[PDB]
Amino acid sequence: ARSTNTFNYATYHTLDEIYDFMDLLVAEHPQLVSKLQIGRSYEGRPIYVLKFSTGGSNRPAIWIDLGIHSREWITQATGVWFAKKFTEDYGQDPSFTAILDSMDIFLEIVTNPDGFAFTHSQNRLWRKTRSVTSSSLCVGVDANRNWDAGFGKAGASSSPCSETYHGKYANSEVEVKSIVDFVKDHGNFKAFLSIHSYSQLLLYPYGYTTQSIPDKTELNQVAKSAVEALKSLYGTSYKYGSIITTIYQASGGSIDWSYNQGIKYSFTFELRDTGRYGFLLPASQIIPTAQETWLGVLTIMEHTLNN
Ligand SMILES: O=C(NO)N[C@H](Cc1ccccc1)C(=O)O
Ligand SMILES: [Zn+2]
Repeated sequence: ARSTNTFNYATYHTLDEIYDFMDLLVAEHPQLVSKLQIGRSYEGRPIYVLKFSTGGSNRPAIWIDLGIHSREWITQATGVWFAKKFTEDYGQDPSFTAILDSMDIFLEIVTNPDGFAFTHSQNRLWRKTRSVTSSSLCVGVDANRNWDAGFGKAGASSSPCSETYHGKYANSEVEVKSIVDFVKDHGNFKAFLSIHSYSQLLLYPYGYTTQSIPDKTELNQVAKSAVEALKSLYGTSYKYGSIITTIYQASGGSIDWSYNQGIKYSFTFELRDTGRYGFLLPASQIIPTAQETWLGVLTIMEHTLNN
């Protein structure tokens, strides 16, 4: 691919192809997109975040991370499509244009690069990071159980070999701490969205406690509107609700942390499908998934802008 216009959005890519894609996009829209490095992975790979902005200084921002669980390939594929979509819709779509004229968007397409490379090289179903534990032969931590929100509590495992191992201590994984520091230093984030797969669900806090959030009524209606918008394209059916009541108890989650930091609009998406293909979703469903997911995400962005 020599231009983001010749890039194949209908197929799965490697880490190098996604990283090259980032530089092409920045070179093509220098006035709108910029690439930031917020840290390095355990194995030394750079951790990139794309910033979409039309100016200003520390404007209210929207955070979107995809691929924290490496085997969920549909998310990184959706992230690349999203990045391109932002550059094409600005100045064409009234709604999105108004959003970008007042807010900045931070997009992290590959949140767990070490795991992503491993899924391409050794094990397609690997989900954790690749950090080495002092006294154990098992590798990795579940990056979505390593956050400082009910850390170490029921809903995660203390065994290094577990698929849901929470780690030695909150923020022990550099891939997580890098996001924590960035968001805290910025201090003006209004929405925080984490993209996962699969099961077709839209969730809001909390996952580690049965306690209801003070903003339940509002987020519940925002979530309802988002799924209605998402379903309008191809009829894909989504369920919504808090993490603990919709799935089960889970500790150390990212949106539980972001919400406790004051970021009101914290949501987690679980994309296609409902089990037919699971994590191995066919390449031919990449674009349809991205297109419908976009409508749901845009709906939450619109709400964030007016409140
Ligand atoms: O199967 C998946 N894919 O994300 N996630 C499950 C359920 C989940 C989703 C979102 C938040 C907390 C818990 C898991 O144990 O990680
Ligand atoms: Zn996941």
